[PDB]
Amino acid sequence: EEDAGLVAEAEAVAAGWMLDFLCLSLCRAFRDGRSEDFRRTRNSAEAIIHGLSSLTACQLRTIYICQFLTRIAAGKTDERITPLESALMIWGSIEKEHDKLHEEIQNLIKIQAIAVCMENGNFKEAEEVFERIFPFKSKLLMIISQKDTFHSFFQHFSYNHMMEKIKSYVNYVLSEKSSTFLMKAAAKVVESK
Amino acid sequence: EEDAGLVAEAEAVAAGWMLDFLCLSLCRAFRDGRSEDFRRTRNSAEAIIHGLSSLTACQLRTIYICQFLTRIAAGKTDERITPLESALMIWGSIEKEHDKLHEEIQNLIKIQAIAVCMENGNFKEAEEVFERIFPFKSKLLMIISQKDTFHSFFQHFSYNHMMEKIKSYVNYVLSEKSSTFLMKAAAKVVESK
Ligand SMILES: c1ccc(-c2noc(C3CCC3)n2)nc1
Ligand SMILES: c1ccc(-c2noc(C3CCC3)n2)nc1
Ligand SMILES: c1ccc(-c2noc(C3CCC3)n2)nc1
Ligand SMILES: c1ccc(-c2noc(C3CCC3)n2)nc1
Repeated sequence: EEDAGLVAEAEAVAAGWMLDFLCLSLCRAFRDGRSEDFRRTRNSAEAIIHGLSSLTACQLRTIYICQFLTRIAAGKTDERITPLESALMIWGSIEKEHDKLHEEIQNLIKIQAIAVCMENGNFKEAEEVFERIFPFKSKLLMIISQKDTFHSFFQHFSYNHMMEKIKSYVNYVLSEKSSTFLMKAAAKVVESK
Repeated sequence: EEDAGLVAEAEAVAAGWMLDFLCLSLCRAFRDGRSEDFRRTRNSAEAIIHGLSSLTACQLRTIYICQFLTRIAAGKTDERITPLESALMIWGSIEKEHDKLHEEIQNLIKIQAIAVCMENGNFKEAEEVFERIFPFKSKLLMIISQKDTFHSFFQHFSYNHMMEKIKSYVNYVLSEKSSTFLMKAAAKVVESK
């Protein structure tokens, strides 16, 4: 007396709910700097996403936000590019508006993809990252070439500035999803206690 | 204006809900013989379980049922024993009644832990499994020693019989959990469509 098709549909609705919940949790962990909680939530979101074979436009945006935050968190930490270069590719392909905040995050990631290699002492890789991404170019390459890690350009387009701008974007995702089914029902149980 | 403690509590309530949902899904996948769906649900349950640091008596039983089904599914197919020997250790330690069905499943696993090695042509391992687990003993060892894989003893304590008895136990878990929060709410959304 069990309809396998309706059971599979109920599991797909639940996977959709779990996906929103885990995106919300990943967003808060990234915002709060809770690295281990972020790693755990990311592993759970990655597994839950395998239970989905067809995704709506909203669900695709959700998984790409998750993948983007994952590469940003791996920034310092089957692809022959660095995590920040992979975050840059996701960022430019997400179905989202290219507003002032989008360009700021984009430019901050482009410079930090070079600066994190210099911070780690791998200047040959910083030049390779620069070549994959890029008069301004000749000056930026001269700065990398001279190992001028703390140049005022790198102090303006800093890692802290990249993280703050990404965190302000995360706040918009967090507010948009804070009302999703699973977190909303969980908060009511906690508030009733 | 956000209370981090109440957010962590809401995430713990949701992890508890996801755990029951994934146990239900793992049970149905095992029952239906949907190997790939089982592997996917197991990976999701394993990740979700990391989001829990304190478990109730009910939650511990749930994760041990999941671990038990996982070893049974890996039966053919950091521990120096076979998957069926690991299932046998979980089975004898779960907080559950040792009724007639429990002994039947236990004895079927003990013989199948030997017979799956013989089926795979590894008779030295079948003897090693036998030594770790065990006049009856001398006769069972003579059967392994003579590579008598299809002896009537092994035909009575068969793999199909072990799977059928485990599946009848899974039906009791499935009925006990079929009413849990997440699957119940998901079925209502599917029924309203
Ligand atoms: C300066 C400012 C913020 C941060 C930061 N925020 O989140 C994270 C990790 C993502 C997993 C935690 N780091 N790091 C440096
Ligand atoms: C190990 C390594 C990488 C990953 C990963 N990559 O992207 C994502 C997103 C969060 C869910 C989609 N996770 N997960 C586990
Ligand atoms: C005889 C009878 C039943 C079965 C069987 N049931 O479930 C499974 C796998 C657990 C993941 C699917 N196999 N195999 C042989
Ligand atoms: C890879 C290998 C093994 C496992 C695993 N072992 O036990 C379990 C149970 C289901 C959730 C608890 N999963 N998961 C993924």
